[PDB]
Amino acid sequence: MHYLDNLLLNTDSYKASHWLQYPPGTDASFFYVESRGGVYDQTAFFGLQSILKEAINRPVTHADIDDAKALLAAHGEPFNEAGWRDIVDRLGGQLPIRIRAVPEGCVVPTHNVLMTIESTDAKAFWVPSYLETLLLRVWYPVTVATVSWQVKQIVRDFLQRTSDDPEGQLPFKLHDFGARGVSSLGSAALGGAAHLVNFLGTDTLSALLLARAHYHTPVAGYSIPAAIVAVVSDSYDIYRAITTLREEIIAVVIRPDSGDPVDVVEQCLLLLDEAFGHQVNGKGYKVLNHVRVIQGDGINPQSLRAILERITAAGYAADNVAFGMGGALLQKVDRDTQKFALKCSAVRVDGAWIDVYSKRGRLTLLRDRATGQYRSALLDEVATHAGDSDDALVTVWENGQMLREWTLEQVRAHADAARL
Amino acid sequence: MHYLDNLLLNTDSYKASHWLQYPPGTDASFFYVESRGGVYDQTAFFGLQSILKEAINRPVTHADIDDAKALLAAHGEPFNEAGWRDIVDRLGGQLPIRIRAVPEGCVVPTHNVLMTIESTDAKAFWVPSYLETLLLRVWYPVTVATVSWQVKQIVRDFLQRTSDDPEGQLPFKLHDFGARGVSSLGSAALGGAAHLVNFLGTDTLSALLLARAHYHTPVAGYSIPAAIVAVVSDSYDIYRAITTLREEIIAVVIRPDSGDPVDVVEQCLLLLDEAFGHQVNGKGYKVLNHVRVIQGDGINPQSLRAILERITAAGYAADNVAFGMGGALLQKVDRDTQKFALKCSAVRVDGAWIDVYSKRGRLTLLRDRATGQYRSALLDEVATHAGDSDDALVTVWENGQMLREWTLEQVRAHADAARL
Repeated sequence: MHYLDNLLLNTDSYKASHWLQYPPGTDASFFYVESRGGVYDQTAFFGLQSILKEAINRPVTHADIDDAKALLAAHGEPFNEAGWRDIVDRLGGQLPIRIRAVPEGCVVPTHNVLMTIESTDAKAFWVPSYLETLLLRVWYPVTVATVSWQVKQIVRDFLQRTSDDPEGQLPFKLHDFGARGVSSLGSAALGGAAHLVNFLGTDTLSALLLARAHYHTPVAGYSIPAAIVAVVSDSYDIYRAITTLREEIIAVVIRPDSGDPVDVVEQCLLLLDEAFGHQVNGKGYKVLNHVRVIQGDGINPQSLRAILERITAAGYAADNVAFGMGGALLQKVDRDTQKFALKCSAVRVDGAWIDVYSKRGRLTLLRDRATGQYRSALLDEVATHAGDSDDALVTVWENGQMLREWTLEQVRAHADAARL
Repeated sequence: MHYLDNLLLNTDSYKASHWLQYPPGTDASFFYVESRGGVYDQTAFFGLQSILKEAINRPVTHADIDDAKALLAAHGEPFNEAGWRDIVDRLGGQLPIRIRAVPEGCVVPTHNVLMTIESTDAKAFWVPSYLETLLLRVWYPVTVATVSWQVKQIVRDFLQRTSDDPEGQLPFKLHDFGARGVSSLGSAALGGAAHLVNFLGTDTLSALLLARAHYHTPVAGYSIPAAIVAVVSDSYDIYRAITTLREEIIAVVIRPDSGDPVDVVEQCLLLLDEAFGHQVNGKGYKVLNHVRVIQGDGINPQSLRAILERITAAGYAADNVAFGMGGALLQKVDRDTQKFALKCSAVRVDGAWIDVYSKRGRLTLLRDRATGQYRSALLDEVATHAGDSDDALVTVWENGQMLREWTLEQVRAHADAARL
């Protein structure tokens, strides 16, 4: 809300005091963002566009400066009042930085440069450091998009072995139920949007608002009432049909919440097969008539795979089941899941660039044209050093103006094209 | 930001369709919030006041209804347009609900009623259900406040065995460095504020903005530049002093980030003792002269206790060291950490209350006057059933108006008074 609308106070307390730590006569500073490893060996990049639009949505003002100066003095931190007033009076309150990033949705192996931030004004060289806190939080939409993208690759494998329509079934196979279990409305919106990079099903209305506000997508995702109707049940209740109506369900998705996630799915399949029959698809796997099952409980990339391995062995196609994740998708991730870091790699002393500290200097990302494989390099080795690759970063933000910017449908295109 | 400013879309998709699921002729609905167990056996209650102020900050409008009606139809969910227009035209857009809660900061054992939500209009009985999603997220400030409060009890034990000034040293012994590692600015503000329920040190400027906006506290917490100055070092660097300046540090906190959290603290203590001496306090423990140590790395209630057990055995007072937590405090928690639930326990059929489903009916919380112990009971058994206890809940919100409401200094009073 409005009470957070001051970019000068959207940072760590010690970062306000940080401009005094630079050596004398420094003209510039260079930073980069990377994942230093963790659970997965690649990450789908997403979220930066939303973070820039929301966190940097207006010029800094003298009011912002008055408020920050006052709060931080009583808080115990020095504040560069004169440096910030210079930015407002001389630069119209526009942050003198350049941000380059891999196009959102692209899946990049770990230990690679994903974004770079460089200063564009000699006197306000310290501004990138000031923004470390709000930029580093990009770890969250990247990690959520990565978790979601890794689920997609698992489902896709099994929909490729079974199923006559793998890519037509895949977009509806992981549903977001995370709005209850996420830490804030803003995290529900951003993290839910990161899931929509990979799938179409979501119960996080907050994700539709962010995608339509930041990624130019009026309605990014769909759901059904709980025409396709989901009824919440329990494999014992379905077994008690031994009686009841059936046929008016022939003239349905079942969401269970009772039992081991792997088991109750297998039982629902065997019960609903007895109680609906099946067709045998072109790959030789059974597709239930009329009914499908969504396991929205205890779902994580491990139990996810266990369910699919188990129902595939039993002769049932992966078409029959879809999955739901809540807190395990939007909340049970952290900055160390993908070991995310924002590092300074270069400063300009004297008017001469020097490295900092194995990744040093002014850096970018290269994409090999033949193979599509990513590697990080120094900007001095892009052109006239590589007619075999192109610079993979694009300048998305500079000096207050957002340049390159994506629809959610472009983000999904990059992510859908990447495989493991 | 403004793009989230529609309470009708701050919910789960299926909850919009939820009013059709109630049996015919229902006049009311009763809900309650509790922790069903988890890591700890008690929880410090906090955050509801901020959630109400920010999520329910204005009357619902016909514009909200037009927007929700449109988005949800294209999304795939039914929407009670006529029910919401009734709320705006007949009730001024004020939510017909009553919310009662234990005063914030109070520490309540698990499996106890922490809040209740009851409808106050017969025709709009379904409104509490609509708000389940945004209310249940109270798990996050409660869990963060609980984690922080549990750290406090550990530090307090050791400051009671060592240290001549336990309660004067305790407020500065856990510092929040979580702004980098939390999932959103809003989570940084709310979760950081939950830490300030217990301590005064924070680097999360976002927490000061929320506390001054929602808990009437102009500056809730303090920090130091990194007069008390923190220098970031490394036990090997301190050992290389074997030379250098020392004395102008007599005319300092050391923040290390290299090595096992338990070890490097013990070494820094032994090195700085060699390199500064100590005084022996009234309890017989050594207090270093001039220098202190803050371990802001690898800190969790387990390694926290290990450090204190180790330095206490070595004869050093707990005054000598302070601690820092980042993602382990603000992000590495989830809804299952304290098994948080929002359950419906009573509906009104016919004009007659019936239970739902072991906790059923219209419920409240009692506090025994003699012992201060909490238990949950039915509202029908408060007065003329217990001259030995008082109803422990207070009505904080009703029909659009916030009633009882706290300063952060009142919240801290309740939490500081509770012990394990």
